[PDB]
Amino acid sequence: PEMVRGQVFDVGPRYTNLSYIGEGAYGMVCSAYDNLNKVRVAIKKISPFEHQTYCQRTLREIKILLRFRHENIIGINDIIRAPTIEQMKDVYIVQDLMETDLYKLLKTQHLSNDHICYFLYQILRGLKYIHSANVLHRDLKPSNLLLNTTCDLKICDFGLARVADPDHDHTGFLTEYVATRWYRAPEIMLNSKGYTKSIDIWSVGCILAEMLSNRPIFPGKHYLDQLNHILGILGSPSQEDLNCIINLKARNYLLSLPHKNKVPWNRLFPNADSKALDLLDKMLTFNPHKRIEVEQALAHPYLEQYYDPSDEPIAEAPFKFDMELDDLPKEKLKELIFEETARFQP
Ligand SMILES: *[C@H]1CC(=O)[C@@H](O)[C@@H](O)CC/C=C/c2cc(O)cc(O)c2C(=O)O[C@@H](C)C1
Repeated sequence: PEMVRGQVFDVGPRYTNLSYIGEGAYGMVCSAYDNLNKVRVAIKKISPFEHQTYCQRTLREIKILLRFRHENIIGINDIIRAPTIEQMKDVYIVQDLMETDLYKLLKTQHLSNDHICYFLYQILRGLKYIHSANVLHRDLKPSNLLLNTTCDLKICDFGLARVADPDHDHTGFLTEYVATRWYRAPEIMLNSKGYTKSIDIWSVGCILAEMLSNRPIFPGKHYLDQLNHILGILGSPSQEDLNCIINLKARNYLLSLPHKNKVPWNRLFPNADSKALDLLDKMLTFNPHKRIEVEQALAHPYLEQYYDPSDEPIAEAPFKFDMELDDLPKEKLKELIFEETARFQP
């Protein structure tokens, strides 16, 4: 097999002329020339089979992406693996080759208001499709937002996704860990398992803020610090919002804090479009029941140049319940991954 950085990257002969482009969660990512479609592609190598949790994440993404088809979600073009379960050690997922991602872009590039609006529209258009399938992405962040050379935007990585379950979302204080710290909604730390759609809207609000200033708006230094940054900008929650938190440990923690004033968005972002800040405020609302939903966000005046509900499609076949992947040993999950990837074999 061809080798990259001393590691097996066994994708031939269809995919040739390999170049290393970064790291995925269970392996490296390369670009490669697709000799059938005569275009270069991205290929991520996955090596999950020694751990049940890795197999779960891999199966999850494959099942979701083989059902999804949407312009703002990066799909699966091909899956490469050995012809037998016995020989299958790695799995390679082939996807469109993009130019960059929003994390890399925001390191050095200031966005015009027109770019911010177009990027946000595309994020919400893809998220509408995701949520219409009864799915939660649960790890939206700049490095999961890919851009091509004409600034078409696509959402990456469904390995952390879940089927929505709002009736079983309540839990205890300081126990849950959903999403990446800076993009994690306050209720994750207070009383939520991250099983409702409002978890994703919070992450999009964080991304919008970062597009406006090229800095993360809530840069917690560790898990427990994140709520400090959120409350330092939103200020103390209202009585009504606290009454919506029945869990005593969570509510009493908030009640034990000194009063904090809200910091006005236009003081944090004095050059921002005021319509953008109105939408930002609605996405970064403390109470998840009052937080704007994806279809409302698409209809907000900030996005009026793009909004077109008849061109904002929804999923044909929503996921009705979660895949019940837990308690499945890694051997059964390897079998399921093998079966789900069979459609790509010659
Ligand atoms: C999507 C997630 C990411 O893009 C991010 O996690 C990144 O750090 C992972 C490594 C690089 C991905 C990448 C890089 C370039 O230059 C072009 C691409 O198309 C991709 C890509 O498609 O990444 C997918 C596989 C993961």
